This record gives sequence, C-alpha cells and structure tokens, in this order.
Amino acid sequence: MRVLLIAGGVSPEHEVSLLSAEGVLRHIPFPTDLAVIAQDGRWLLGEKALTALEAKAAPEGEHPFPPPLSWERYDVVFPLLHGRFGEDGTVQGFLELLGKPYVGAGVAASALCMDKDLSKRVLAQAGVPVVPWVAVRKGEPPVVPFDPPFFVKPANTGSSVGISRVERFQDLEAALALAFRYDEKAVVEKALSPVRELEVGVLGNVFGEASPVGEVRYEAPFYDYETKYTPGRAELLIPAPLDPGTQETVQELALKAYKVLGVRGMARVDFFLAEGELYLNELNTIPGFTPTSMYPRLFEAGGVAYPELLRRLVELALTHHHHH
Amino acid sequence: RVLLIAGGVSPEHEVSLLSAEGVLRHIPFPTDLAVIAQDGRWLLGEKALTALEAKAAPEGEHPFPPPLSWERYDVVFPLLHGRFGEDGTVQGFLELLGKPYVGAGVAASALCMDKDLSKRVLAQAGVPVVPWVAVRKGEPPVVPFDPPFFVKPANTGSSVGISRVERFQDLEAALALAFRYDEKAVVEKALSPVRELEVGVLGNVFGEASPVGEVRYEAPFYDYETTPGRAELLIPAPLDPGTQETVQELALKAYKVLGVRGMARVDFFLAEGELYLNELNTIPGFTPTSMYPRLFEAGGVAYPELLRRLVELALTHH
Ligand SMILES: Nc1ncnc2c1ncn2[C@@H]1O[C@H](COP(=O)(O)OP(=O)(O)O)[C@@H](O)[C@H]1O
Ligand SMILES: Nc1ncnc2c1ncn2[C@@H]1O[C@H](COP(=O)(O)OP(=O)(O)O)[C@@H](O)[C@H]1O
Ligand SMILES: [K+]
Ligand SMILES: [Mg+2]
Ligand SMILES: [Mg+2]
Ligand SMILES: [Mg+2]
Repeated sequence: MRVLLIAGGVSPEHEVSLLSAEGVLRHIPFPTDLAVIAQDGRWLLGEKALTALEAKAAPEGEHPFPPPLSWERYDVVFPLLHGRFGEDGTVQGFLELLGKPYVGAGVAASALCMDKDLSKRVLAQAGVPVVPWVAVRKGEPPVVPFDPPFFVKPANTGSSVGISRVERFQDLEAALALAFRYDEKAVVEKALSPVRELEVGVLGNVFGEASPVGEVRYEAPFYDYETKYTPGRAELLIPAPLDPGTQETVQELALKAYKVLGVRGMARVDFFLAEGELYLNELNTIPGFTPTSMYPRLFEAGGVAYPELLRRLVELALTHHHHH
Repeated sequence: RVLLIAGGVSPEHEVSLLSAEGVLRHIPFPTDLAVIAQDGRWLLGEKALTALEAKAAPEGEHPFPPPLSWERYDVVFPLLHGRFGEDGTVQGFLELLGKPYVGAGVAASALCMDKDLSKRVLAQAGVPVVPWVAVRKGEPPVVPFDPPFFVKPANTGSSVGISRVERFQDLEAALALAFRYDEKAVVEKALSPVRELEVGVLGNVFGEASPVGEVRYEAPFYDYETTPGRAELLIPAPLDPGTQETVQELALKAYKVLGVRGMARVDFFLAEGELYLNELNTIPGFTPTSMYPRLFEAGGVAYPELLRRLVELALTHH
C-alpha cells in the first residue's frame, strides 16, 4: 500500500495547498510519496518536491505533464489541490483515464461544486436554500435583478480570490473586470449583512456522515483572502454556539446537498446564518487540510482523529473504485 | 497540425472510428490519427490508420498515457463517444497537457453526461424535461408517477443498460441492469407516442443553431441496435413553424446555461404538442450519415467549414 500525494497546483491557492500537504504527510498512516505541481504547470518529484514543500512555494517545475511516474506503484492518489485544475474535476478526470483510485469527489461532483452558479442551480432545484444570485458571462452585459450590496465572484474560485463586495451599481463593472481575470463566468449574489458563517464536515461516499458544526469569525468585513490564511486572523468556534435544532438543520442540509450532488470521500459544506435564516454558500471538495484546519478539527471534535481521518479517506477511495 | 483521437473503450467504439473516417476526409488541416483500442491501450502512427481501415481496434500497443509527442500538435480533436469520451475525463487530461481541444470542457462534458444533474440544471432554468427521479444503489426507489418508465444508467451512451419498463414490478430488474453500468440511475416518465427531434449547436457558449432534424425508426425505442437501414433521418423535420422555433430557442438556452463549448447535438422529445429536452450530446457522431454534420450541411455550413470552425473555436477559447 502506497499513496501518491499531489500538492501545489497552478491555482491561486498554490501556497495553501502546500501547507495542507505538510500536515497530511506528517500524519498519514500509509507509505506516501509526494508530487508537487509547480506554479508553471510542471511537476517536481522526489527530493525536489520535498524541497519545495519546505520552501512553501514552487514557481518553476522540472517535468511537463504527464510526469514520468510509475502509476502502478501507487494504490491511491490523494489530490490535495485547491482551486482550478485541482478540485474542479480536471485532475480527477486524468485519474479516471489512468484507472487509479483517488481520494475525494469524482469528475462531475468536483466540477459542479467548484461552479458557484451551477451548484446553486442544482441546490435550488432540490429545495436547498441559497443566496439570490445571477450569472454573468464575459462580454454579455450584466442584468442584476436586485439592488446592492453585491458580492461579485468568479464562478470557479477559492480562498476568496477575485471576490468583491460592491455597494453601488457604479462599482459593479470594476468588480466584473476583476472577476473575469479568473473565469469566463461570474456570479452576482445578494449580500448578507450581518452574516454568521457556519461550516460542517461530511465523510463518506454519497451517503456521508456529518461532523459537529463549527463557525468562523474574523475582524474584516468578510472572510477575504488576507484574512483566511494569515494565522490567527481567523477564529474557529468548535462546536459553534447554535440551538440544537439549528445544528441539526445544518447537518441535515449538508448531507442532502452531499447526496444530491453525488459527492465522494469528503466535503466541507459552508453556510450563511442571517439571524435564523440558513443559506448554503458552497461545497469545498478539497478543504484545507492542515492539522488545525476547520475540516480536520471538526471531525477531531467528532471522534475521528487526524490520522484516522486520513486512513478512512484512502479506504473510501479504494472502496469506490474496486467495488463501485 | 491536429491530433485526432478516436475509438475508445465504450460500446460506440466502431462508430468513433467511422466518425474519424469522415473527419480525416474533409478537415482542412494536417491531421494525424491516434486510436484508443477497446482494451484502453493506444495505437499510434501507421498502426492507428491500420485500425481505421480495419473498422475496429480490439487491442492496443501503448498503455495510457501514450508516449505521444503532444508538442507537435496545436489542437486535439477528441472523437470519443460515451464513457471515457464525453464525460470530462479525456478533457481533464488535455487540460493538464495544456493543449487546445475541440468541444465542451470538463464541467460541461460531465454535466451533459449525467442524465440526473443535467435535468436538475435544465429544470431550474425553466427548460422543459420529462418527469424523472434519480435512484442510487442500495436505496429503494421512490417513483411518484405511473408506468411506462424509461430506466437508464445516469452516465450511459447508445442506450446501454436502458430498459423501457411497462410494469411497476419490472422496475426492480431494470434498476439492477442499469446499476451494473453506473452507481446512479434515472427513472423517467416514458412518453408514448413520441417523436424524436435533434438540433445542432455550434459556438462557444453563445452558439448558432442548425436546422431541426427528426429521427424515425422501427424499434420500441431508439436503441443501440437501431444498423444503417432501421433509422431514417428527416432533414429538416416536418414541424409546424412555432415548434421548430422553440426547439432552437431551448437548444441555445440550455447550451448557454451549461456553458457548452465547441458543439453539441441537442435531442428533444415531442409528445402531444409539448417539447422536452432529452439530452445534450457533446461529441455527436460525425459519420457522413450522422445527424450533426448533415444538419449544418442543410443550413449552409459545408462539412469542411464545419470542421474548420470547430478547430478555430477551440483555439479561440484557449
Ligand atoms: N452572498 C454573500 N453574503 C455575505 N457574504 C458573502 C456572500 N458571498 C460571499 N461572502 C463572503 O465572502 C467569502 C468568500 O465567499 P465564497 O463564496 O466562500 O468564496 P470562496 O469559495 O473563495 O471561499 C465568504 O466566506 C463570505 O464571508
Ligand atoms: N422519457 C422517454 N420517453 C420516450 N422515449 C425515451 C425516453 N427516454 C429515452 N427514450 C428512448 O430511448 C432512447 C435513448 O435514450 P437516451 O436518454 O438518449 O439514451 P442515450 O444517452 O443512450 O442516447 C431515445 O432515443 C428514446 O427513443
Ligand atoms: K467550491
Ligand atoms: Mg470555496
Ligand atoms: Mg468559502
Ligand atoms: Mg440519445
């Protein structure tokens, strides 16, 4: 049994992916090799991948895709990549062609959960409450059916990259131009203020089990890019202070969203809490995975130790590939 | 120079090579052929052309990924149908190669391949679809409507594992057959009688529609068996003008909502004056009898110009 861990990625969440791989490597209970996708799109292997992990960044790689790995060495691949090309289904598609088991959601579930427009379409169709939104495509003029404040995002983004809070219609065009540097499609959502941000972990194939519910607090107006990964700037409350009926409704909707979207392996489901109004914000199929990230600490509070969590993710991938 | 991938491991293996025979005869660019054999291994160079004239490729030489010189190609034309073809897996690989490629991207391909998720997106957008319910293995089905049913694997092609179910007590056996090909199945209300209409879209997200064509066959449904001679194509379809207009409207709107790139063949159901979108095929057949190329031919787009615009749309996006 040997696992291949792929980290880094060309996405704007590259350094975030390397921080998650350091924690995974220290505690994974399987013999594990590291592959690092550098920012330039080329791969680092062996010692050079380890050296990039210490340097916490990988601007330039050595091997172009596909890299000269013996894929039959590995029984499972752990795609620990955040953002574009990582959790949007593209790497998962390659691993499917390769006939190789891998941790996390499949091609369709990965792509769906990374698209903030299409995931909201499927979720709303299933009766899952989401924020009122509209899609905007490059070139086509925006037609927002509601009034500011807005949150303008690229449709496929992570770590709040490219997201603006817009207060007036005059500031919309600049928020659209920013968002379109990262995607051909943007979403314009109605802003919730004030908002409490709740996050819950799911584990399992399609029919998952939920962790305790946690909460994120911060000083900035919203959970922006600078706040997210600057250590200490964020604040994780586990478990979140909620009425028992609210906690259950959150775990409820997360498992329903998980099942409808056909998610595999894991996902951190994130919610908004207005006053008592719950909205499902997004699903993240490759959450941050440092020993102190929300997802591991949530299941830590649920009786699943970090090494045991990693063990169960790998076996879930083996179970789906060789039996489903 | 264009690289053409054809064959595949899906039951549409022979049709894929047949479609490659059509492309290579009219594509206006230099094109090499790489064939994926039915066993997953690839065949390259002159060996691939040998599998083409042989009309089939049971076994291949190189295991995936093939030792292919990707740097010598500017665009890749993945002419693979069904699973490991139109489902985003091949598209992901090409995204990691960094090559421009023809057709829908990873997300659009996986979405249009999933008969459950595509309906959810289309229904939320107000595009009409038939009443349906998803069924997952290990969970008992809850079907709120009455027979006859169509049971399908959620990710299938060429009606593989699809049953027309006329009795409720035959639903258990049909789900079992569909569950040998996919972990998820759909149970759709069967339309009867029904007319099957098809329309081609061309363009990145904001496409242009072809004329509307109709398939008329002599089978219980347009199954895999339906055999050049059991399915005639009416081009254009004999439709009253209002219906022909709505078909093109719904086609372009669904094309836009799903963010399809390059091309798609959008198939509809006509039953008692009501249209229903059935599925979007992101890699439609390209044999000189297939519906997609002939539809744009009737609309004034010559087959070489069709293939040029497909390649140019790939280069424009990437
Ligand atoms: N509709 C909204 N109302 C209030 N706050 C929002 C809204 N959309 C986004 N935000 C804020 O922006 C942050 C990032 O948005 P999100 O959709 O999670 O992007 P990402 O996927 O990059 O995390 C959220 O954590 C939230 O604080
Ligand atoms: N709801 C339905 N009502 C009537 N006929 C159907 C229905 N669903 C499928 N069929 C028949 O089965 C055939 C194949 O269905 P389809 O969903 O297109 O499978 P595939 O993806 O293999 O093409 C269709 O051409 C149609 O004739
Ligand atoms: K996401
Ligand atoms: Mg996110
Ligand atoms: Mg978020
Ligand atoms: Mg069909």
